[PDB]
Amino acid sequence: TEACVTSWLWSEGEGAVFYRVDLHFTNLGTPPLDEDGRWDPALMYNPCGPEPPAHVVRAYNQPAGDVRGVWGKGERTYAEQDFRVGGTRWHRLLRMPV
Amino acid sequence: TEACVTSWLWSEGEGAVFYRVDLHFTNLGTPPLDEDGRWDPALMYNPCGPEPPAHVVRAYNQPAGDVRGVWGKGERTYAEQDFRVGGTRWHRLLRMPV
Repeated sequence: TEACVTSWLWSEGEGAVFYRVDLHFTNLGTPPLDEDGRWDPALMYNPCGPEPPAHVVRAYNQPAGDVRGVWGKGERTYAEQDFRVGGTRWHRLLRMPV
Repeated sequence: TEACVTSWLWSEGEGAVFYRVDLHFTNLGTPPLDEDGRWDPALMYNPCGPEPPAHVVRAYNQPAGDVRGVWGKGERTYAEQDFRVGGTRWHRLLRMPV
């Protein structure tokens, strides 16, 4: 409802799944530790749910090198990763603008 | 079919920022595929928008590897990654499952 980018994640083999991930960004102002030093209650407050299954989350955040860069409706650049975790091969697309 | 999970991210220095990121995961079931069996979603589907600022997106989508801290308690626990992107230091808290 404010600012947004998209990612994609999918697996191969039997039980292949396919996911679109929309990343909604909400500007919260200043970094949460002020010079006083009090904490912004916004930090870790009211996390959204329910959460995706554990292997899916793990797959989304697995460290992996970029195999190539792609476009991208509207010539929008994405970095692609092709990796394996938990015996399963995953493909991942991340919005990466210059 | 929907699931969601929340991240936080913030930079240091002059003009530091602080964002919430709500990652909305949508299961697309079995989408149409080409020959061989390949999905090309960056070109098939429209992305969400409008986009957040460029450098914020690059920072969130950066690889960073080194889990340097664990935040929060019990069932709402977060892994912190701590990294620079061109002279700017960033912190990114990711939900980490069980």
